[PDB]
Amino acid sequence: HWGYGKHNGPEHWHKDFPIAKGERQSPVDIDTHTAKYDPSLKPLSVSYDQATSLRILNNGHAFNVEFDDSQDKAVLKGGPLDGTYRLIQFHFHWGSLDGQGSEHTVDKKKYAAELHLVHWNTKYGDFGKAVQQPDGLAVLGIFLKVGSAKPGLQKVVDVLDSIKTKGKSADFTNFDPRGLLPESLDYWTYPGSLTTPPLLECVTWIVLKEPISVSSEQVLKFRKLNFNGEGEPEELMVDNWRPAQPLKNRQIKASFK
Ligand SMILES: NS(=O)(=O)c1ccc(-c2ccccc2)cc1
Ligand SMILES: [Zn+2]
Repeated sequence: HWGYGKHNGPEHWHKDFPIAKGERQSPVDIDTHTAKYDPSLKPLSVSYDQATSLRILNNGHAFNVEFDDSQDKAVLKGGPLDGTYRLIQFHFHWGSLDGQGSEHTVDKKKYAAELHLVHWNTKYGDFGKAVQQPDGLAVLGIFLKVGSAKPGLQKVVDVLDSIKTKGKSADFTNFDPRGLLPESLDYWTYPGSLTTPPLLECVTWIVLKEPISVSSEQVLKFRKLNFNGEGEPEELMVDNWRPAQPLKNRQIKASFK
């Protein structure tokens, strides 16, 4: 089964998932001098005031904070998007060292981690149908650098002890994802894919220019998670990121000068 190790990592995924070598794979390097300002791009609309978090799950490749997406409660709209996308979950990718961990890079710079807020297009009815569509998902990507602590992240950090191993979950209600956003919503956008198998080419990527800061202690606690299940040999959940993929016939657009 796929993973991030030497024998099952990103370089192997194409054997089970041939779309890994496709025409709109993610992540990519964001070349800031080649991205073009697009004045027709609208401001992002992040409406999270009514978000309803439910659960946090260690799925063996990251941890997901899951939301109630059975109504329009937490939605992303505007920017490059047509229509309404519902928040279903967020998760992170991170490194074994502060110098790596993000999936997207900015002028080849790697950040310590990257947050993905995953939304699906409500015109397709459910997430499973949405991932089968070229405009099925909108993922909001936010970089993390190590410095000052992010207060709104601490409730996530503090529950990780209870979901140490693959397949463990914990109640996680009343978490407000607005505490994870930077001040500015300036962004780059391009058409891409899920960054884990099945690597479906169904995502409008919206990557914020401004990173959030998290403390060394906060990201340290990410690195105490396990890829393995309970009672299996311990393998730390670190470096669960896919490296940058070829941009091919795509243009990255910027919302800002
Ligand atoms: N890292 S990501 O691009 O935001 C991503 C989100 C959901 C999924 C996923 C996992 C299982 C089934 C369908 C989609 C994969 C990747
Ligand atoms: Zn992700």
